[PDB]
Amino acid sequence: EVETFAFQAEIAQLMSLIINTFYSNKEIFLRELISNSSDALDKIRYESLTDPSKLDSGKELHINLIPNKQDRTLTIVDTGIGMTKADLINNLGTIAKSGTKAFMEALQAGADISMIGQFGVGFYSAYLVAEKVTVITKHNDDEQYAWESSAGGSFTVRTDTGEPMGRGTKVILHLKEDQTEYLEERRIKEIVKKHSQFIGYPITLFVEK
Ligand SMILES: CCN1C(=O)CSC1=S
Repeated sequence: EVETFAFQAEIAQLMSLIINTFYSNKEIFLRELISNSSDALDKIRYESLTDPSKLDSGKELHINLIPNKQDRTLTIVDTGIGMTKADLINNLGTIAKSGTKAFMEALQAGADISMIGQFGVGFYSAYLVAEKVTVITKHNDDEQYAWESSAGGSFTVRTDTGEPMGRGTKVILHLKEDQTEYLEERRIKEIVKKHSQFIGYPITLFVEK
């Protein structure tokens, strides 16, 4: 059972802008996703202070970066609070609507794409480098879901039958054919050092075989 949904018009417009605009400083996508993971980690950590049983699905709070040249994917894994089915279909898009409006206004007034995270919609910068994004997520209060979109106005959600994650989010970037530099260890190290050096959680960059 795979459900297909339309993005709101404003969100679709934003992802077309990201895909079609000429903008060479694509590497900021990593900083935005790592920032999202850190936010999700902060949330489950704060919740656990008043309800320790929220860490029963995994006490480790961390971020893993996993390149795979064979599949041509870069995966950003966190053990943060995760997302419910309602988040995937409703809540994230509701919030993103006003952040997109503000970002798009700032752009025509002289801002640039690197400022996207100041507007709360840094996730869609993934389409600077990815032709398709698959998101696996598990929240304590819901089932494990796979979200997916190749842009083009629509996204899918299904119950995920793969390996159980426990709790957290896995963002799988299926990289565009000319963006495989973001599979290289030295390139990923450089970007993390430059843009994410003070994240308050361990970032482990896996190496490939
Ligand atoms: C975690 C992945 N993601 C967002 O951050 C906004 S929509 C979506 S799926």
